[PDB]
Amino acid sequence: RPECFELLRVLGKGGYGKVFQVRKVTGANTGKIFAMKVLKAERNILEEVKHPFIVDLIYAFQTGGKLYLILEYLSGGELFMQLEREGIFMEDTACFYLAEISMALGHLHQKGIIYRDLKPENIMLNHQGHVKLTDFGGTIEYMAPEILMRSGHNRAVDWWSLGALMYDMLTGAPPFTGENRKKTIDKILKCKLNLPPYLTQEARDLLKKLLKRNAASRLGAGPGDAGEVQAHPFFRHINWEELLARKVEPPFKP
Repeated sequence: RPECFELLRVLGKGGYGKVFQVRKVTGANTGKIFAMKVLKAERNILEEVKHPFIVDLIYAFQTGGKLYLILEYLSGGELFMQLEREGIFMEDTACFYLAEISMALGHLHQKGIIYRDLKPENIMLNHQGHVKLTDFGGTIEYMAPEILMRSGHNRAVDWWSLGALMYDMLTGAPPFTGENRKKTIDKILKCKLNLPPYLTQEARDLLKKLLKRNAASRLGAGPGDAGEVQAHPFFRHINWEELLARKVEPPFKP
């Protein structure tokens, strides 16, 4: 119960409730560090998923209206401070972090869980420097059209979002924006895909195939899901067995 854990620091008033980084005192593991989400289902989901790129659930419970989740603490911080730091990622640097995520969305989906968001914010790194999907249910420049004007929904969305990430990985910012919640929205729904020149063919090919306005023909929408995507030759240097075994070295070690 909540009092087993001293509170070390607040992590985010983010979302419904709050999230504390905490340390444990009683019981088995003692003084290990943790993250404790406190909610006055996000749970349901974290409970089944057991996947090396999806944040682990350790304990759950409730009290006086308060439900407490206790997840592994993620020392890597947000992927997209690293972005903040190195401006834009090299095509490889990005193709790494992208594949991982990809096998994560892949799982999620066969378990009928679609992520909707996949901002560059709610993508956490761990001690090792790998990728861990985190916040389930803000900032729209990363979600599909077919949502913004409620349509809509299905695996598609997720993959659109995936472009935005990558695009925003290899280019300092998302594919659509501009100084306005309005015009930004508008600009998405009129999705005139402006590509850089300096992207290799493949990178561009993927994007044009991820960011397609019609979901149905968005690469990855097929019944083959993360199969199609992972298949595309942008990830041709990727050893998918090696990767899901965290035996591949991440280009940044926090």
